[PDB]
Amino acid sequence: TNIVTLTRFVMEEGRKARGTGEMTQLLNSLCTAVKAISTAVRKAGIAHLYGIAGSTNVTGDQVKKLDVLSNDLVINVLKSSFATCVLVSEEDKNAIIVEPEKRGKYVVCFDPLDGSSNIDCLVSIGTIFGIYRKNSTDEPSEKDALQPGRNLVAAGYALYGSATMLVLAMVNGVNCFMLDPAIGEFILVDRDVKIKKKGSIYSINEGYAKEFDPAITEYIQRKKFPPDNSAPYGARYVGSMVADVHRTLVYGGIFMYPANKKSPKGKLRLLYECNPMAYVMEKAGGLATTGKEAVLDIVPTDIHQRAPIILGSPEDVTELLEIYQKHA
Ligand SMILES: O=P(O)(O)OC[C@H]1O[C@](O)(CO)[C@@H](O)[C@@H]1O
Ligand SMILES: O=[P-]([O-])[O-]
Ligand SMILES: [Mg+2]
Ligand SMILES: [Mg+2]
Ligand SMILES: [Mg+2]
Ligand SMILES: [Mg+2]
Repeated sequence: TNIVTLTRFVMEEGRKARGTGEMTQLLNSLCTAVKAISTAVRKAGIAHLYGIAGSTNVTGDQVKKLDVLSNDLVINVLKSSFATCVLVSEEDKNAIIVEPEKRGKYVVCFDPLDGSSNIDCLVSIGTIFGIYRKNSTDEPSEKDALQPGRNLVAAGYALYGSATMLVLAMVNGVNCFMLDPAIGEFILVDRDVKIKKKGSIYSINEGYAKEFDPAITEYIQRKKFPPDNSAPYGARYVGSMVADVHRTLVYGGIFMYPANKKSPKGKLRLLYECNPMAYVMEKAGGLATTGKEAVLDIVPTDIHQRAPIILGSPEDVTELLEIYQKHA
């Protein structure tokens, strides 16, 4: 009878500081969309929600019916929250400017449904978000979303996995909240989560072996054939960034989506895929790099910009950074 809900938690975060409850309104609103997406996902084949919508998005994806439903849910709850002024979605070419009467201080970048290739085979999928404070007096505009991820004030993801989890990172740390399906509340289950300094799993799509740079190639060989006779790492690659990153957080190790000979900036999208996960990782004591610079320090010039990303346990990410340095 005294459960610790995400709302209560975020409210106390506010109690620790002072002023505005807009962040609590924002996150409460996003939680409502996450529950609606979870319920849809959990019955998607009955509801005939698998399959394509009818267009191609901004960064070349085939749009799925759950992309459209989840995007509409997230956009509508954030508008109604009175906490936001500019929205960037994977699914929309341009930033969305919130109408004057509903604007609040925050800028939200999100991927309303991530892990598209895994929808139809019932593998874990998720929602990713990052939240900035508007940094100016001028009329809110797309340029307000063009901040480096170091300026995030909150970020995280919803994982629609064997259970539904909301992982929320803010200035003082990372906390995990599980959706209780019976009462429709996210309940704190893991407090001040920290990643292991070194793990034993590496996560990458090795079907790109022919295109990898020499540093990634040498690192994967070292995971399979360690020069000190330690046990090889195990491999995992779910193929949904939210699921592979959440495993990396809770078990340690490393996740990689690097640059390659065909993709100089990788595949994943900086604003709403890479920066949120880099922020969660740094607040959990991990690292997130392109191989040459910190993801959170990149100043974007395009809301749909791509970036290479290597994240996870600090000793694992540092080992790969050393190999990039040695090759450089
Ligand atoms: O099939 P690939 O190229 O390994 O891409 C998988 C990546 O694509 C995404 O679905 C993004 O498009 C991520 O969730 C995942 O990490
Ligand atoms: O969010 P999508 O690129 O799987
Ligand atoms: Mg997509
Ligand atoms: Mg999309
Ligand atoms: Mg998506
Ligand atoms: Mg995506």
